[PDB]
Amino acid sequence: MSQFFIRRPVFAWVIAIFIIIFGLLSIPKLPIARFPSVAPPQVNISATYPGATAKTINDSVVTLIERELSGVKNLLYYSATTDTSGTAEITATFKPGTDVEMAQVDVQNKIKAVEARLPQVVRQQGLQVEASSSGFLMLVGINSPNNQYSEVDLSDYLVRNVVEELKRVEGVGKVQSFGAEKAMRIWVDPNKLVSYGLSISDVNNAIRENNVEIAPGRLGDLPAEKGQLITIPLSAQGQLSSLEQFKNISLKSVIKLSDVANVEIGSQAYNFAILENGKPATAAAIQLSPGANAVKTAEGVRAKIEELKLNLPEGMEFSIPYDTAPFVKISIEKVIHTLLEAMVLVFIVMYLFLHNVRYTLIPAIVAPIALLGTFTVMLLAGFSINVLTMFGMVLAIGIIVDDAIVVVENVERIMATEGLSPKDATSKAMKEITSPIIGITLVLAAVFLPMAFASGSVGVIYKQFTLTMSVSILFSALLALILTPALCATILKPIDGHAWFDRSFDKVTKKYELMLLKIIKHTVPMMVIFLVITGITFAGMKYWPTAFMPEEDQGWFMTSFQLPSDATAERTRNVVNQFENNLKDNPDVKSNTAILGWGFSGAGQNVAVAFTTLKDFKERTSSASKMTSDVNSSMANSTEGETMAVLPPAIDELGTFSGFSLRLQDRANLGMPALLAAQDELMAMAAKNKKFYMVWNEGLPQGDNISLKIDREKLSALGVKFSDVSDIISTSMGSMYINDFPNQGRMQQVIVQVEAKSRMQLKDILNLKVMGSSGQLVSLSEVVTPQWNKAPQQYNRYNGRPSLSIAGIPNFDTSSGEAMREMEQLIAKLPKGIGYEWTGISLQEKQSESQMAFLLGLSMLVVFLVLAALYESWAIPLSVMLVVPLGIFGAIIAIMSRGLMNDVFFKIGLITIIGLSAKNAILIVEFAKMLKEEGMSLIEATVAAAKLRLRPILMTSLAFTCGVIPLVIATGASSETQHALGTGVFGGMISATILAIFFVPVFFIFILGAV
Amino acid sequence: KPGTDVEMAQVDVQNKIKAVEARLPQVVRQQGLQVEASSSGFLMLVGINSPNNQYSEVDLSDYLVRNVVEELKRVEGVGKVQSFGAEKAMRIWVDPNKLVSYGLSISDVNNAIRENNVEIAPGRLGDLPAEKGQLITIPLSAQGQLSSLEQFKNISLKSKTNGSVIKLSDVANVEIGSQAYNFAILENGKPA
Amino acid sequence: QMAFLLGLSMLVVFLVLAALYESWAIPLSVMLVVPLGIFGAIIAIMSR
Repeated sequence: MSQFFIRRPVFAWVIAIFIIIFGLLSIPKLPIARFPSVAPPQVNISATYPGATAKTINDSVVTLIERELSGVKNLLYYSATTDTSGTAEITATFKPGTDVEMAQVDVQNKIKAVEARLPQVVRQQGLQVEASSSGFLMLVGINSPNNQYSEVDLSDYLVRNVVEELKRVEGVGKVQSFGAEKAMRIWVDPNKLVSYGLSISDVNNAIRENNVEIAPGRLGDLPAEKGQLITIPLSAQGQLSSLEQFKNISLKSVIKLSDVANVEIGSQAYNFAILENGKPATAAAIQLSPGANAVKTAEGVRAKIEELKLNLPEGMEFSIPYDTAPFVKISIEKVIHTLLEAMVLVFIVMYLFLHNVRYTLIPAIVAPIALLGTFTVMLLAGFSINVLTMFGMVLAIGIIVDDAIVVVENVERIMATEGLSPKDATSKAMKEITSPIIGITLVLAAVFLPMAFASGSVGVIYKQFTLTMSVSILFSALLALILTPALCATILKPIDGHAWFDRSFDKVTKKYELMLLKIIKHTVPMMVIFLVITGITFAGMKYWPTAFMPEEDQGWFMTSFQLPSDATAERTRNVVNQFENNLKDNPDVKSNTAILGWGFSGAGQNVAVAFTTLKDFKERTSSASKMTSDVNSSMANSTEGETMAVLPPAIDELGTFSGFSLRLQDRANLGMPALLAAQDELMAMAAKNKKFYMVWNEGLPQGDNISLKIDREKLSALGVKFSDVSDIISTSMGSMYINDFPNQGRMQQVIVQVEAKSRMQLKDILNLKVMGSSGQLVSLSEVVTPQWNKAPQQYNRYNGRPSLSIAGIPNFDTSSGEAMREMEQLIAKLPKGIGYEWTGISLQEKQSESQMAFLLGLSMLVVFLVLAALYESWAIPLSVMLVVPLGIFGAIIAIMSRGLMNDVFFKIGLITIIGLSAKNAILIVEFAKMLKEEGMSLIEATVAAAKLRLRPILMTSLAFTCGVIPLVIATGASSETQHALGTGVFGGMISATILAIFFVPVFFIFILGAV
Repeated sequence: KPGTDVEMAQVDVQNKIKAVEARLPQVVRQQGLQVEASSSGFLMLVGINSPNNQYSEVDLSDYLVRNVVEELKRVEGVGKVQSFGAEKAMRIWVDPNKLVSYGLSISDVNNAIRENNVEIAPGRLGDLPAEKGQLITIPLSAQGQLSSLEQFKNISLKSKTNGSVIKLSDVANVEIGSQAYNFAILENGKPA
Repeated sequence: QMAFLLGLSMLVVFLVLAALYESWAIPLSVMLVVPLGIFGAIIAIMSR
């Protein structure tokens, strides 16, 4: 009971101070991210076959792992993709909830098992098994305006002095060096080689022999002759270092390497380059750690940057062309200011409505307590301060201050119209509202929790909001039972000080009472208009575009350039430079970087990414959406290749609204051409159908490949061994490695490779003569036939079946399940041996996303049971439960007046307003029943209860509305989400208060007259 | 112990064997140590038979290990699928009498197959570092693997003492059998 | 962290005391005895 606490107020004070101490001790120890982990744990295997047709890599380095990687702990689905450049990556997504680490080790064990069947090169290159964080933490770039250091010098200095040093930093996961350390590049020349009668094996063995480390040996190594005293670790030195040293190796009369091969200090590989403001420079792509925060780690990396900025040589300069931490910090700090403004607005309206500060120090002293508690529980449950949880708190503040308001207001009303002492008045008020508050706690839980069990990323999104607000309202009501009684018993002083607002209030209350009477004279037309509102609510709810986490202006945007399938880097460089020159004329573009040769859809020589960032919102003259549209339009012309700019994704796997991702896979070994033709047929049959919106593929189009048929007959005739021809080809253009060599105190590499000027055209392959057995040497042309063909370069596997990705989003008037079954029906027409399988979000929306109706049913049942137990009557609960359409009415009317979508934020605000409306209705009908139990006529008992409940309802309503109004008028960074949550909650509040105040007593009269 | 977390215990075993994975013979290491939370009895025993005898047991064998096992392991619930039948494989039944008759050793046949069936990879002509003026880059390729009995039987083989260049079909019956003939299956007396 | 363990422990005892005897003076009188115990403790340690 609350009476006890009242008599022992210092007890409650302590119950509060303990919560306070725990919260102030718990806040600084909480991970501070923007959005929590939503994607399932994707263990990403990576393998590289340096220089092989994608079709060979798939059939040789992916089929094995495919046949073996399976049955591991809770593996949900595993996909694989082999690109042009010879890289095959396999994303295995496990069952939700599982741990990435243990399962990753499992995958490691499985991979270790198939290490033999793997070709030699793959084995020597290793099979990476990362944890797959798809978010680049930050780009640390290094440019030099003075041009004293070129692109290669810059990359060397980065990979030497900085990369290994950035990794020695708390929170860094992976540091992609988009460069390479200087390496002893040896460009051989096949013409002079053949002329000398040599071969690439000759030069390789010459290096590996004339350059080799030697095991040291320790003079006196035990056992030693009895007597020996002084030992010494005799070293040995056997790898050439200087350019000249390498340029003087006699192969087979004596012939120096400089005679047959040029030698220079190039790089390990020229895969990636980096343009920045036009200036060629280098960069390093930081990759957050799988399980760390974001803002703290990135700020620590910036500190590490400011530390390394001192020893930076002359000419160089550091830069951060992409940084996500400041936006995260601004968002969180923005939400926190919203909490503070909401609390101060509650304080203000409380002073306005209760006439003195003695009453305002009640919800201002209790609300923080509750919030503090929530923080503690968030720690003890593994949560993390983020926009989700913080929006939950700011959405819960209304309910919290509502309970506080109810208590204090009732204590005041009693203290004014009874002439009681604050202690006795509070005692009486708690006697009358001790139980309804418990019913409130139960119904709140029954509308919050049973909506926290849906599966999927969206399920986790919900879980955050739900668990945070539920723990907050539980603490709020527990406080309302423990502390507030003590507050209203001790802190409150007898009301004596009289402010011309009293007249206005009494006057409008009497007007409402008369109006109410006039309304309950027409219960049946009231019911009519109520069903009209319910229908209008259902209409807006079923005929509105549903979305997920709408877009925003994060300050930057990613422009991906995808050239044809046979283009060269230079082409890509031309496109990126044209894009850069197009963006030069804007004032909003602050920094513009471009990774020439990398791509989130796989690496290559025809793919580029440009992370263009804009200035802060303070000094902008356009929005990121307008800028991206301008970029797209300006790109669609004047250049070539699909170069499109795209806004950052709100959350992982949450960019396109309901863009179901399907995989058309084979099941009868139909072969790639048949599968491709069937997919084109399905794409046609889908473009021809309604209820769709731009069905499109995801794999690159076909590619021009070159198949070199080797005439064995001619080989055995002329006598050359097949091995010789094979080796000549594989060593004609393959970036072969040999061993290490010391230079500048580092162990750099020495790579042998045919000089680029002699391995570009196809005709050059013909100059690759080979010594024949008949005393002559034959050109490779007379034995190989180059046959062109068009084969798919992008190879894809899904659940061990050759598959093709197909993504699409449904139009208006179409739900998600309708589009799913529409696609199902469309694929069931395809020829035999062609199955389908959804994936990721699309998949979740089929397996366990028909639970929303089930969950809502569970919630409604529990709400009915709780109310029924609260009133011991099977008729009253329906009165309160009928308050849903009002709250929704407000939400929809608001969502329409601004044009937002039915996004998850709108739904959680809907839950918050539904809860508050149920609260209002509960208290109204409870006081009505109480007055009805004392012989007072229901016709006037209900009216009197409403007349009494008017002040707290308007009080709490105005408080919450004014407190969330910033979320509605917010401007600046991250204001989008603020809007998507404030418009809904604001309209909901408006309709809830203005409609419930009238309908809830009308509902009570209707129900109690119905029996 | 009964009721112990099988996952963490499997992890413990993985850790303990890690400390012993560097001492095992090289073959053992490069053959893998498959550590799995196991079971004793088969849940069920899926099989494929051929009542019309249109397919020999070897043909039925490959089908299950090339279009079933991989697709049956994904079923929620399938922990392991042990295939009592081996995938098809090009078998070279050499004849040591003829091997000696020409002067060769099985090591030689092994080298001839490894060389006339070599795997090549040219990469992609026009790869970085590109030359001033490169706007095309077709990913060329080389094919050096045999796919049919005809190509395997005609594999050259230098004759050690005499000089005659013989084919593989001279010293070895080349045919397609199963990888390993370890297990067989009798379903109701019929081979399957 | 020897200061926070004595700062937090002392505060916990004070809070519990105030809850138990519904006053702010009684827990002060109870807390005022801690330095005497620490006094002897320090005396014993220095002497030994």
